Amino acid sequence: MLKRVEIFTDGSCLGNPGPGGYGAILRYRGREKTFSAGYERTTNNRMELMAAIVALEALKEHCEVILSTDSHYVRKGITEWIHNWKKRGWKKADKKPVKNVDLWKRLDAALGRHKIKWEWVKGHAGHPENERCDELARAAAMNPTLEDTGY
Repeated sequence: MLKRVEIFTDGSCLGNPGPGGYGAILRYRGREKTFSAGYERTTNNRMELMAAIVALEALKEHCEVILSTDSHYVRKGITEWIHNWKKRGWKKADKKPVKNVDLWKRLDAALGRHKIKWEWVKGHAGHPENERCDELARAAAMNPTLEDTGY
């Protein structure tokens, strides 16, 4: 049996664009590791991606990951858009790079390192870990310390 890990994420900004943060919880054998950081200026969607990136990258080895997140953007990106972005060389109609290509590629790179099983959440209600990520993200966004160089 391969290591089984649970990851919960959430990201948000105060206004959009605006100060933002991400919150993620990694659970393995009952133990829960928390991750959070705030940026001076970014977007809601970039933070949603960042939360998943940071948590996944913390895995030092290949695992079976159960990712739980509430994000229409990430869901649409992973389940539909991404297949077309790759087919089109990550370039949009104006012949410029797809938005957030930097984070999308970083996330794809992280995803490919494990066996992922996405669980799309519709409202944090009934999902305590995700609510915790939401508060973790908001707390970081209110006390930023990083710059989103990619933004």
